Amino acid sequence: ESVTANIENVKKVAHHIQKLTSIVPEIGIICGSGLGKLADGVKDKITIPYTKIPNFPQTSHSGNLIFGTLSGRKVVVMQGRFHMYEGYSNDTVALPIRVMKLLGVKILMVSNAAGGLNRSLKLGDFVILKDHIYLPGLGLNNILVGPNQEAFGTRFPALSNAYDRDLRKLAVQVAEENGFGNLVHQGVYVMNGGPCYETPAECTMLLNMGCDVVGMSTIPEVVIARHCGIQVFAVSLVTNISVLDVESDLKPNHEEVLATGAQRAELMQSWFEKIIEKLPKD
Amino acid sequence: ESVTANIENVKKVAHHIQKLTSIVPEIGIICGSGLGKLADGVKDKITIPYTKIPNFPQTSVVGHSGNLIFGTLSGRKVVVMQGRFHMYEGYSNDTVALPIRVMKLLGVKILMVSNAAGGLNRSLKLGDFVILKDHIYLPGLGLNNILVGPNQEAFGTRFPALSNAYDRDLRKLAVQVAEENGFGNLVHQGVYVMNGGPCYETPAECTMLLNMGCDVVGMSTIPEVVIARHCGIQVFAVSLVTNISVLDVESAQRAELMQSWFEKIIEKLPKD
Amino acid sequence: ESVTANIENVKKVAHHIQKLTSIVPEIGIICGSGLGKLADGVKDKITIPYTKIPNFPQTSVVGHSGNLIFGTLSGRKVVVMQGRFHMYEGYSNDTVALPIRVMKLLGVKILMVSNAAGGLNRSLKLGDFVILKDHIYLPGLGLNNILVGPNQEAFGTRFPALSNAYDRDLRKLAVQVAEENGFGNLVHQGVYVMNGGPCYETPAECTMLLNMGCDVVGMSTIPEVVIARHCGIQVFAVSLVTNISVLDVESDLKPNHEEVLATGAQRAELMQSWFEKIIEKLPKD
Repeated sequence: ESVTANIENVKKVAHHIQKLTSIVPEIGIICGSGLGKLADGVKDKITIPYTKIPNFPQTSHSGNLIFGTLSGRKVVVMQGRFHMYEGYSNDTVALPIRVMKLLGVKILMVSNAAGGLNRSLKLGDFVILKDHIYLPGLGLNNILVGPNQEAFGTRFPALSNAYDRDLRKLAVQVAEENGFGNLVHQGVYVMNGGPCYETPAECTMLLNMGCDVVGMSTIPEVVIARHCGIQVFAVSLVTNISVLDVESDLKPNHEEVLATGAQRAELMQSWFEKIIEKLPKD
Repeated sequence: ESVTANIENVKKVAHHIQKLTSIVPEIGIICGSGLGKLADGVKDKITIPYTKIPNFPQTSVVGHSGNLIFGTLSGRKVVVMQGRFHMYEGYSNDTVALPIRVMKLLGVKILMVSNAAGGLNRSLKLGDFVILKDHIYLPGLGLNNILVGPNQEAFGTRFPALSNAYDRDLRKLAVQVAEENGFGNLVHQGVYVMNGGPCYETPAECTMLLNMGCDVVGMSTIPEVVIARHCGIQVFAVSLVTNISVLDVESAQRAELMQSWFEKIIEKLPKD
Repeated sequence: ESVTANIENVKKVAHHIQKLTSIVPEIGIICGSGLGKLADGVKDKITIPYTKIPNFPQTSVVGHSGNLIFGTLSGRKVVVMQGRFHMYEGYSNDTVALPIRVMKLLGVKILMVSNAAGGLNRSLKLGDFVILKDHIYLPGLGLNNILVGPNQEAFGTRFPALSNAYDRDLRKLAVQVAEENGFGNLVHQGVYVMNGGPCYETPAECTMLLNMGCDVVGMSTIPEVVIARHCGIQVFAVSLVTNISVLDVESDLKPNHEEVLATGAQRAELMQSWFEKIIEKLPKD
């Protein structure tokens, strides 16, 4: 039912947005866990409901595309994201990222909620993604399956420096200088399609594969971003500590997941704002 | 593919079955290996073909139609699925989920499932019973989880935990019954990994799966278990080792016993 | 999903091909990486564009349709697929399966396949030939096995075993031919793992796959092999190591498809020679 994320359709969506706003964003932000309040901090802003943009995908009140300034820099913010466990298509998830590219986005910043596999992690820690394992992608559910859209990128994109090392370095430096570097780690994120939380046996396997955190999002958007030459910064908020033991009473509870996210939200938002402030300006 | 497994479609299918039978089942049973057994011993049985229920999914020909048998086993009301829906056959998520959600509406509190599996754990022999204490849902991790799509909130939550998925008290009781009846030497516990199939696993795949922490591998069960736990049905599951896996490229009978095991477990189950 | 690879449709395609050629192929060959020139050197060749065969699947290289090539190679009757069907392009299971099932009805007894792969095994070098002795079908272990759906009983059984999928006698012959002709040092045997693709593998993914016991990684071949084994065609498959997998993110080395193509172009002469000399010594005839 969704529109193909080709150059024709993506240009149509982008042109419609360009009539509603003159703001040319250079940073795109996808609000996951810990970024529920990010839209508040955006100054001189214009909120465009997804329902008001023809052929743009719809998610829930409607999601919004928010243009404005954050730490003196032009941004576009997705409030409302598209998870594959909801039944959305590859084209649906890809289109907004490709729209970002045509609008002028050079850097994508994204947060998500994740289970902490690594035993040294604490609840509410930040794990900057330095790499990923795209289990769906290895198993023939990669977002790029189908004809390649050459206007955007190449058939066989490499993912060697997917999580830009310079952005990771800066994020770590900002954290350390503002007194919460002890909460910040870097690690490998593995995608579980979802929507089930991971069993103890699954978590144990994933930890032994060299995974630090597990979640149900983000990798698809990262692949599309890298495919079209957008630099990527991504960070997992550890919203549950994974249970590896089948005889343990401990278990992931979604309300506790949301509570951890909201508790850390002011800090995560402050962190993002202070990273954007320090980004090189040309 | 078929009808959506939402609260209205599942309500309609359950309501028709309740006109064809007065038995309110407390235990659901899916026969994977011991099909010819277990469905015989049910006292006062009521064989209800899948074709006699509209919107209930139908097996693909083969000269053997599926049946939903109601009755009593060891002093308890039960409903037995004779004819499963496997993902390798091409059935949709809703098709596999619907029967389990019908069981919930019919009154089922415990689902007992058996299947055929390849042994990965090196201590296993052919004919061994392996009670599942956990699983690895490879298709689920790779974006083919049965719950993908809009959540039916009337059955369960968006993000179900799979803690104590294989109820530890039911496993404890199943072990007690086996050892009390002489065949405790056959019974193991372990992790079941789902291979979507329908190919049997290569030696290299078997080696990888073994090293992932998996004891047995098969092509069914996990999807139903996930739907069962989503809607709050307790699960007991057992694999019969029907093939021992070869690990390197260089290198029926238990139907009556597993039937007896299941009958005697139900005997000792606590009743509300 | 296109036309079903059932007995009726497959027969219709096979009969259309048999009107265009009098060559009854004994050996099928899918030209992957390194086999561009092998197709070129088929003797007395009849070339049939895929466009000219009703209900045969369509694939192009920037507009130019692939070809089915009939002829001989070292005196043995062959059918060569010049142009193949990768699942990352969005082709259905039936589309990938149909050509192989057509080969079965045409008379094919052995399928030979090459491909491009990343070298996970740390002893491998760029340009090495890795004969497949086993595989790990990650899409298959998920719910994307090429045989998912109603089984076409005409071609094979519901649950095919893959125990000797990569025929051990064909592997032994291939090694012997390499040894006797002075390039045995380039020839290895290993486990191939399918990444659905089309993204190259991340460092973390490669590390995981290596620790699973995988020697090379690629985005093709296993679906065809499964269909071949399902209908009883013996299989010989070889990966050309076209990239060395990077296992650490802290490294500027990356997989680029141009150098992958350069490795295939440079080893094509030797791989062609290898396949011709294997075919010369195959059993039955």
